[PDB]
Formats: sequence, C-alpha cells, structure tokens
Amino acid sequence: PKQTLDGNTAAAHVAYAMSEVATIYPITPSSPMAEIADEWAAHGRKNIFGKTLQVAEMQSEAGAAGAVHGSLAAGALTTTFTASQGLLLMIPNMYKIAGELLPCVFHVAARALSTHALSIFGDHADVMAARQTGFAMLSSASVQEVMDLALVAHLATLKARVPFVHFFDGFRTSHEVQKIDVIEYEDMAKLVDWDAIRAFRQRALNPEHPHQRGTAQNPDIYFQSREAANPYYLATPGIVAQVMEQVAGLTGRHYHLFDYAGAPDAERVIVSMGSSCEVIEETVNYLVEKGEKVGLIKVRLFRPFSAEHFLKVLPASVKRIAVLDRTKEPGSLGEPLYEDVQTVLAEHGKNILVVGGRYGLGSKEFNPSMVKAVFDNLAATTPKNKFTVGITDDVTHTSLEIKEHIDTSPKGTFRCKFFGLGSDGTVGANKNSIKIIGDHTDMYAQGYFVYDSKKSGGVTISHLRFGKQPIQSAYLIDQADLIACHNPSYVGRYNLLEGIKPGGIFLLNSTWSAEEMDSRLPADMKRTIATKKLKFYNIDAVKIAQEIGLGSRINVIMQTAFFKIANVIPVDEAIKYIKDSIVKTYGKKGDKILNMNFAAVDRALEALEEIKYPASWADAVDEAAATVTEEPEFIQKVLRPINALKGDELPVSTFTPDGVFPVGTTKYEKRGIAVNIPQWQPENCIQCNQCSLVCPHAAIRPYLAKPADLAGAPETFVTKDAIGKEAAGLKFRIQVSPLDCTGCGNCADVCPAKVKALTMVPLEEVTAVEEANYNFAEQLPEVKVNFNPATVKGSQFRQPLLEFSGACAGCGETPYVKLVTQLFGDRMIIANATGCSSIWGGSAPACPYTVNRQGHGPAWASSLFEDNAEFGYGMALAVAKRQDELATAISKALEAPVSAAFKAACEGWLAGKDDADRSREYGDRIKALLPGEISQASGEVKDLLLDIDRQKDYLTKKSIWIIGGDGWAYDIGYGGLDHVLASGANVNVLVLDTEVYSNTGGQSSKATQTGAVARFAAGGKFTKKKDLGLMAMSYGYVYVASVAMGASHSQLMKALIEAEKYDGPSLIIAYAPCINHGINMTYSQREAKKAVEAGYWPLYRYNPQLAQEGKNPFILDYKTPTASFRDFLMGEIRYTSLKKAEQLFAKAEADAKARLEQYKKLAE
Amino acid sequence: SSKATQTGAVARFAAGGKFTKKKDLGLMAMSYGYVYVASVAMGASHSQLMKALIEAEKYDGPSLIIAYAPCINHGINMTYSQREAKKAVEAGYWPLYRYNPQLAQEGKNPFILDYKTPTASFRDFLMGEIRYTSLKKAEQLFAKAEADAKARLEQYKKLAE
Ligand SMILES: Cc1ncc(C[n+]2c([C@@](C)(O)C(=O)O)sc(CCOP(=O)(O)OP(=O)(O)O)c2C)c(N)n1
Ligand code: SF4
Ligand code: SF4
Ligand code: SF4
Ligand code: SF4
Ligand SMILES: [Mg+2]
Repeated sequence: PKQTLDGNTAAAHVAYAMSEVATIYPITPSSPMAEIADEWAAHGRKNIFGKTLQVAEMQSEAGAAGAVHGSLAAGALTTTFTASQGLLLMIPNMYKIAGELLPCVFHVAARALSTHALSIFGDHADVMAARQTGFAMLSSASVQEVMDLALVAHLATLKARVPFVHFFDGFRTSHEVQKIDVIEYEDMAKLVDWDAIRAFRQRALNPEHPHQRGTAQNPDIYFQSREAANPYYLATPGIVAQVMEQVAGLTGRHYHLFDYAGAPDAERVIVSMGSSCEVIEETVNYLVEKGEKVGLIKVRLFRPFSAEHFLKVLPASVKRIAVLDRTKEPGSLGEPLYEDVQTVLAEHGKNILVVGGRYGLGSKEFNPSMVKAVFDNLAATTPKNKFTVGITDDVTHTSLEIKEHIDTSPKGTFRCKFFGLGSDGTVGANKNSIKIIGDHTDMYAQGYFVYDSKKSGGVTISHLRFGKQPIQSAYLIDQADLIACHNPSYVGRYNLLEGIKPGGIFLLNSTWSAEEMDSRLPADMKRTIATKKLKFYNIDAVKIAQEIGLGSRINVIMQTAFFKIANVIPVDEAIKYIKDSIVKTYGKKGDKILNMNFAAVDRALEALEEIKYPASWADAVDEAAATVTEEPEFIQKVLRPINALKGDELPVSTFTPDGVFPVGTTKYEKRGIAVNIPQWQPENCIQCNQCSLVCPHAAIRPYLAKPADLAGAPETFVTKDAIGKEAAGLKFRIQVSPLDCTGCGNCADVCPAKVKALTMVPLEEVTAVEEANYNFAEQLPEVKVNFNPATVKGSQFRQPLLEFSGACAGCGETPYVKLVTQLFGDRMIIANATGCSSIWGGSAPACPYTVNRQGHGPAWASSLFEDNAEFGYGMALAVAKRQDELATAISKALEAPVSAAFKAACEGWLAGKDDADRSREYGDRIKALLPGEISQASGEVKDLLLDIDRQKDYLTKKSIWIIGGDGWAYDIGYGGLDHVLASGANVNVLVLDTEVYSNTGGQSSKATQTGAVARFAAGGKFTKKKDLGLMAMSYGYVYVASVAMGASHSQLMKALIEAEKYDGPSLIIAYAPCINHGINMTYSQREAKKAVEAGYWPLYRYNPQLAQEGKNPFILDYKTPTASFRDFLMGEIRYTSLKKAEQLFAKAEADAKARLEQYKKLAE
Repeated sequence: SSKATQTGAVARFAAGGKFTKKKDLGLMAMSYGYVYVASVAMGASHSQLMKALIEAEKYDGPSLIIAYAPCINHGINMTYSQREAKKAVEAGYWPLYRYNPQLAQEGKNPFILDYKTPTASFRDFLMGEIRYTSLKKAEQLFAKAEADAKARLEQYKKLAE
C-alpha cells in the first residue's frame, strides 16, 4: 500500500517485522525508530513470528550493544537503532557480534560525530568509524530505499551470518516524509529463509547442547582462527545480490551492489553513497538530456566491497571519476570511499583519473548546482583533488566554485515553503497536507522540515513537493511556486520571497489591509511581488480563531488557505479531506471542539482576499538604514548573519580552528518573543527579589541606585525607598527586560505580596516604555551593598551570570544554574553534560553565560554525554596543578628582595590558598602590588615577578561544578559519577532531574517514577525510580542533598552553600519541572511545591561534616506532607494518559510512603 | 587497585596505599528493595553459602552474590586459602548477610545478618597477608580501616534491629 512515512518509520516497519527483541537507547535522529517500535508493541502489532516485539531500554548504547550480543548468542533475532555518539559506544560489541557470525541488523540514521563541536545532523562520520568492525554496510538513498534495503539487510544477514549496518542519512532521509510503497509483513515472511532461522536457533547457548564461545587465544591459533571466517565474507556479496533479486521480483524495484545511472558512453562519473545519489541522478538526467556524457555509480553495499560488482556497472568509456565522501578524516590521504575506488581501479589496471571530495557534513546542503560543480571539475584540464563542495574555503582553497545555478527539478513538480512559529501547528498541518495529497492522488509527495535551536518562539521552514514523477530532490526548495508566511513578524526579518518563481503565490497571515501594505511591507519585498507579478493573498487567521473560540490556533485556518489557492487538487475535494481529518483529530474532543474547527475551515475560505497591488511597487526604494550601533566584531560578522539565516555564506576563515566561542553573547539577541510581560507595581512590592530568583531567563532583576545616579532616568522609571539597614539611603526597583522576557508568567505566580506586585500585560502595549526603562536600569553603576549572599533577597542583588538562554518558557532547570552563578560564578568552571543544559547553555553562536564588570564569569565546556563526571574530575586535577605551579613561584618570591607589603600578601595567600574567601582577599592584594613591584625590580627578580603575574588568574580558588541531567546521572554517566564521587575530589555535581530524557523529546529514564508514561514506556514504567541520592550516601564521605526551588527557597540555599564549602564530593539532585510532564509552564514553580507537599519528591541533606561533629548526618527537611499523592499525579499529562492504570497509581503511592518512612528512620 | 580494594591495602596503582575505603556494592543494590543481595565466604561458613545460593536462584528477580575469593595477589599461603576466608569473617573484615525481598512481602524484615559478633582481632588479620605488610603512615591507615569496619557492622546491626 502507499503511505506517507519518513525514513525512520520506514526502517522501523521492516525492523519490527523481522525481529523478536529490540534493545534501544535514544539518540537524535535515530530515536523516532525506537519510539514507534514501542508504540506498535504497546498496541500489539505482530511480527512475522506472530508475536509482539520486545523493546528493552538500556542505560547506554554500550549496554544496548551487549544486550544485542547476549540476545543473539542465546537464540533470539535482535535489532537496535542508534547513530553518531551512540554507534561509537557499540563499536566494541560490533567486533564481537561480527566475529561470532551472528545475524543482526543495526539501523543507523547517520549523524556527525562530536569533534570541535556537537552536531545532531547528518553525515557518514559515525558509520565510517565502524567500517573495520566486520559488519556489512548497506546504504539507502531515499525513504523508499530505506523500506526496501532494510528488508534486504534483514534477509541477507540470516543467509550470510554476517551482521549488517543499514544506514541512511540523518534528517535528510530519516526525517524526510515521502509517499512510498510499503511492503506488507505477509510478503516479507514469504521471502525469509526459515531454514536459516532454525540453524541460528541451534547455535544458541543452551544447557542441553552446550558450547563455549568467546575464548581467549594465544598467538599459536589466533591468526588462523581469525581467517577462518573468510568464506562467509567472500559469499556475502552474492548473497546480498540474490536477496536483492527476491525483493526485485516482489516490488519491481531493482537494486544491485552498485547501481549505475547516466549515459552509457559517459566519460565523467561520480561515485557516491546515501541520499546524495538522489540529487546526483536528478542532475545526471538534466545533464545527459543536454548532451553531457556523465553518469553516476550508487554504492549500496559498502562493505564487503565487491570488486566484481563495482566493475560490472562501470562503463568502459569512463575516463575521469569524482568520489564524494560525506565524512572527513583529518590528515588522512583521502576519505574512505575515495581510497576504495582508487584501490580497486588500481588492482585492475584501469587508467582512470580519480578525484575525491567531501560534501554535506552535518546536513550541509548538497543541491544539483553543486553536483554540476563536481562534474565541471572533472571537465577541467587539471581536476582539483581533495576538494570540498558547499562551503567557501578561503583558507586552504579546497572548495569548488559554484559558477551558475541550474534548475533540475522535473517539470510538473509543485514546490512550497512554509515559514512558521514554534509549535503553532504549521509543521503538523503540512504533514497532514502531504498525507492528504498522497492518499487521494497519483502524485508523489515529499516533506522536509527545518527547525530552530531556540526551544520556544523559534522559526520553522517547511519544504513540500508534489509531482507526477518520483521526487529525487533531497535538498531544500530552490524555486517555489508558493511561499506561505504564517507569522507576520517575519516580514522584514527573513528573506521570505527568496527564489520564488515568476507568477508564484505569496500567502501571508496578517491583520494588515491592502492600503497598509504600502507602509508595512519592505521595499525589497514589494519589488519582488511586483516585478515577478506574484498572486499576493492575505488572511487574518488570528481574528478568525478568536471569534470562533479556537484562541490563537491558526493551523487549521492556514491549511485551508493553502489548498484554496495552491491548485494542487480541486478546492472542493480538499475541503472534504480537511474536514475528514478534523473528525479524525477532534472527534474525541467533543461536539463543541469539532464544530469550531469546521467553522474555521468555512470562515477561512471566505476571508482569504487577494491583494491588488499597484505596478509602481516594482520601483520602490529601500528606506535609509539607521546609524548602526558599534557592536563587537564577532556579533557583527558571526552572530547577526547566523540569526539572519545566512550562516551558510560565512567562509572558513570566519571560525576558530577549535570551536572556541566568546561568552555573554545572548544579550545581543533581543528576540522579543513574549506575548505578555510583567509590569511592576511599586506600591505592592515588598522588595523580596523572589521574582528575580525564579526567572528561567534572567529577564527580571532588582536594581539599586544612589539618588544621584537616577538623574537621566525616563519618567516611567519609578523607584521606591530601599528596605533594610544594608541598603539605607538607596532606591529600589524591579525592572524587566521586555525583549528578553518569554511571557512564561512564573514571576507573577511567585510574587507573595498581599496585592500582586506583578501583572501580565501585553508586550506591544508597554514595549516602547519598558525598553527605555531597561536600557536605563542596565546602565546603572555598581552599588556596593552588604546584603548577606546566603539569603534569597541578598543573592539576587548579585549579577546573574546565566541570562537569556534558549530553554523553554518556564523551564525548571535554568533557575537552579542561574542561582549558582550568583553565589560562586566569579570563580567557577562548568563541565556540562550533553542534554538540555548543553543545548540552552551552549548552542552556537550564542552563549548565555556572561561576565561581570571585571570580566570574570564561568568558563563552560561540554565533552560528551557519558563522560561528564570524569570530564570535570580532570578539570579539578589540572586546576590543582596550576595552583601548585603558582604556589612554587610565590614561595620563591619570599626569598627575593621584594617589598614588605608584597611578602605579607604572599604569606597570607600561601596559608589560605585552599579557602574561597581568603584566597580571593590575599589574591587581590597581590594583584594590586604586582605592577608596582615589577617596576621596582630588574634582572632575575623581575622575571620571578613576571611569572607570578602570568599566573595571577589562579590566585583565587576555583569551584568545579559538574552539571548534567538525570539521564546522564542515573543511566549513561552513572558509572563515571559513581567513580568521581567515590574519589573524594572537591567537585560539586548538580543533577537537573526532569525524570525523562528531556532534550530528545521525553524518553524513559531510571529517574522516571512508577506508572509514569514517557517515550519508550508507552504502557508506563513498572519498576520504581532509582534512588541516586541514597547510593551516593552509602560512601558516607559524599555530601548528598535533594532540593526543589518551587517547594522551598531556603532549603535550596542551605544545601547549595553547604555543598560548595564541603571539602569533598557534593551531589545536588534538583527537581526540575519540564514541558514533557504535560503541565502548564506558567505555574512551573507551583508544580514543584505540590510535588514535595504530596510526598512525590523528598527534601533532605546528608552532611558528612555533621558526622565528624558527633551529630546525625541525615537531616530530613520536610517530614510531614500535607497534599494528596493521587491528586498530584492527575495534574500532569504524563500520568493521566495511562488512564491496568489504577494498579500502577497504587504502587507509586506505596513507594512514596516507604521512601518517606525510610528517611524518618535514618533521621531518628 | 579497584574500588573493591580495602583501606590500607597495597597493590599496583596504589604504591602509597589506598586512602578511600571499600565501595559498598551490596548496600547500593539493597536500595532497590527488589534485588536479592548476599555476601558469602566459603571458608567462613559452609551452611551460609548453601542457603544464599539456593535462595538467590529460586528468587524470581535479580539476585546479587558478592563472594570473597582469596587470591595469590593477597600474598598468603594458598594451602590455607579456605582458612584465610574464615579468618577474614572472624575478624570483621568481610560481612555475611542475606537481603531477601520475599521476606518484605511477607511482612518480615528483608535483611538478615548471618554473623553478628566477631571473635577475632581485626589488626592481626591485616598482618597475616603480604598485601598489607608491604605498606609497613601505615598505622594511620590501619586505624581508619578498623573504624570503617566497625561502622559497617554497626550499620548492619541497625538494619537488623
Ligand atoms: C552517547 C550519547 N548517546 C545519546 C546522545 C543523545 N542525547 C542528547 C543530544 C543533545 O546529544 C541529542 O539530543 O542529540 S541529549 C540526551 C538526553 C538528555 O537527558 P538528560 O536528563 O541527561 O538532560 P535533560 O535534557 O536536561 O533532560 C541524549 C540521549 C548523546 N548526545 N550521546
Ligand atoms: S514572565 Fe517569565 S521570562 Fe518574563 S520576567 Fe517573568 S519569569 Fe522571567
Ligand atoms: S516577587 Fe513581587 S514583591 Fe517580591 S520583589 Fe518581585 S515584584 Fe516585588
Ligand atoms: S528541561 Fe524541559 S523546559 Fe527546560 S529547556 Fe529542556 S525541554 Fe524545555
Ligand atoms: S588465585 Fe590465581 S586464578 Fe584465583 S583470582 Fe588470584 S590470580 Fe586469579
Ligand atoms: Mg532529564
């Protein structure tokens, strides 16, 4: 049958049918494969064995790989899905699985490896890192090929006994939606070699016919034993070839080990692999028809590399070959595929000039214009070798010049771009539009979706294609017949109408009339509309949704507007298909919700009005650009073009060679995405600063100023007298940053005044006023104040060093990290695990960590997902070594003829170098005496002072903070965290416990509670939550504390300060509410208060220092809960969606009572 | 050296002696409540090993058995390898317990301490193996090891009472 799927679903479809067990672990962009396999098993989909697939989630891909190995050796057909860093961790087991000749298929959504930077996007770096393990390797070039070649892999591995890696390009194919022919399970079972399966069962570990495998071997037999598998690898090419003929007879689609396309007498041929083959064949069709003698060899079976099957499809007329590798091996002579082609042609004496290049790293665009550039390089007198395509390499001059732009799209193919807002329904509607068109017409349909790094308020760009011919355009849309803008704020911000065809359609969602078009639309946009004679349509979708009662949801409205003008299908047919999908989507919502969406369709058709623009729009002239402010060179050359969606134009000379970025760059973004912003009521404010404490974006802060410093304040900068003996004679004001606020509403909810001192007002109404207000508050001079930093009020007067990050509105993680920077950020180094905290904390080119007025601030680094604890441990060793080198130079200065005041500060530092306050005090004293002491010295004594000055950045004692999520701490990095805590080093571990893998969409974890439903746990998690805090207490010398900011501000303050001062390992497990819980983020602080009050989350502190004082180390800070446990679960969707459901809710309540009663015994 | 190495023991990668105490694997595994955990030593008690092995296999769930295995790297006369395991438990150096999750479902205490009162000297057992005499600061590490071995017995007595 025909369905609209992506590569992931296409792969999981075949993997599910052919497997009994699937051990999985989430990693983008492979996790959708494991998610859908869990849902199918949850609803009882049967594989070819008549049973449901058993899905088991491990603690890491290393654990997943071992489970695959054991399951295979014991007699169960087992598969798994992974990519990128996950595939690296499976490499050790891959040698074993291949070495033991076990049938197996790994499905890989090929993704780049973390080098100078992390990239979740697609290339072959991961697959190439395992090409020597002995696995076979099969490449799929399209979503249709994923369906077919996944079947080829599963059938071939049973026959050959050689395990397979079936890989397809991450995102470019794994997330591309296409209408394909789906192969029925019943047809798969008719092709399976059942004799091969039964032989596999007989080789299983079984005590009734036992055997020994995996022995240790001496040099006398190891080499021979390793070569004994030679026949199995020699027979694999023919086995795969015969399987491809089986699939060919069933589907009609013919695959070979290497496939050729292009002129039979071609002289220039490109050898490539993966989705690039689709782009190359489309270009080859275009060039061959124009008379060029070019061709393409698609590599399907990369390993084992069959020389016979490669030469079989190479035309005898080939004189020059360009090999394209989607990877980079630095310092290597050439990339993998290039060296293979060069080798095989040498082994057979072919006089063919071979040239290799690199493309598409990290989902870099690879379009037909680049393909011609590769072909033109083969047509040159001396073809450039070791080249790159798709970048401008102005440093080493490896890039090919893209001279001209060609349009190789098949005639009759419709192309549309949709600019949407984060979670406004645009992407979901386009997926439904593809499903509508694919199911009811003969046209092929394709969809690809570009997402934003910002988690809330980001830009989404949808790329859709429909045509009478199969769609091989695995690249972004170049010339669009229709461009739709579902957010009017994008007008004048992004190049929306880029590349639109003459006479194309421009659909806009805005409240602007035809006359307001002259003043609202920019001149460059008006020129394109007029010169290209576009059909410009406008619709006020927001007005329609308000009047009907759908709020601001415009997804149904904008989809109706598309079909009305696109002329892809009859307008009357589309309306039926839209309303039919509404019944499928809103049928269970009720009669009221159903008819509202029906009215949305009807009202949208009548409201879509074509804008009749004057022809004089073609001559419009840009308006004079204002005098731009002097911004740093990085902001001007890097951050602005990247946020302007022009980062691909930046040449190689723009970037550092090691991925090092400046700090404090998010303050230049000023996204202004808030719908409402807090307005401060000075008369109701008690000056408690709790609003600044809970802000997940540091958008609201308190400001103090002497009355003289309030001179040039705007009239709206109303201040109040400062409360407290510390701030006597000063003015106070709570000021919000309107362009950086997210409109989450946490600060208004936490305000404890009798009358609310914060009220949510629309941004547009007060944006002009509050911007000048914030610009004045930010320019206020520093005020020396003696407020105790150990209190909530006093700590918020210190500058936040984490601001304006990309976390969601109301995130429960950033308030914890923001508070740490306010206490110790002056002297801390952060080792941050991969996860949400690394995405909002370190997504290029914007850095949310900033500096104070002295230029000091946290240094931030992210290594890997699994190594963060050991990463920070290594930092502690190095910092200790750097202080030791400084202490030696200071002790040498004591014997030098230096000033008596210099010797006093040196001795004071040497005695207190391991104390935070004393080392800063005497450290700053030495800094003040350094310039004068150097001037008064000469010769070797001056050199000794210059060495101290070179190391003055290590006088102040540092504070190592190891930050990461619960998935890192409870699963993949738990072994390393256990080791670093047990070592006794002076490190501080902060676990942001969201009880799921939050960044990757919300998958199951050991931090997930009993009965909670998450991805990979569709039926709910049976086993209870692992108690990480209890295991760290078992050492006795590890400080462990469980905190929750929403529950108790004072309890969080005490545990953080006690943990940092403790000269040893400290573990802070913080409850972080998240969007994956299925709750209203406006009341994110309130949800954490209900969690502790209902006995769901405990609050305790284990202080090893109390044991040395003869006291009880365990202190239970909240003993008696006052709220109902069952009522808290019903306030989050992650528990209500389960409603077998009642049995799990009862087990969760029994575990919460036993956990509280166990803490009462440890406290008594 | 390993996390299972005790305080004061000298091994490779621990030339100056191991400072941090032995990691309590059994204590962390008991934290789940549904994992059968048992500590055995054949030289110390034949009957206690028989009971823990049979209970662990019949338990329909995860079972963890930590067995003390004397080794040549300890620096002992292997003729008395079984006796060295008896002297280890008699000196309070290695505990014998059984954590049965099935007892918790019957309303009983899951933790059973199989050896409550040690009768041998802890310091004399350390001097009977080369892996501790090669350290001979040594007295400072031995004092911490004896305080840690008493604190481990006191923690198991609280779980039993
Ligand atoms: C070895 C390994 N395995 C899996 C991953 C994928 N991966 C992540 C990224 C950022 O790399 C990604 O989304 O691509 S983030 C992530 C889970 C994060 O879970 P945590 O609970 O630790 O942090 P939070 O995101 O705050 O919930 C995983 C599994 C990875 N990066 N490395
Ligand atoms: S509404 Fe949210 S983002 Fe805006 S200032 Fe308040 S807490 Fe910060
Ligand atoms: S939470 Fe309310 S009372 Fe407290 S400082 Fe903020 S605005 Fe003022
Ligand atoms: S932890 Fe949750 S709320 Fe915070 S950024 Fe990640 S997904 Fe968003
Ligand atoms: S006694 Fe010998 S075989 Fe036994 S654990 Fe020690 S080294 Fe290994
Ligand atoms: Mg998490």
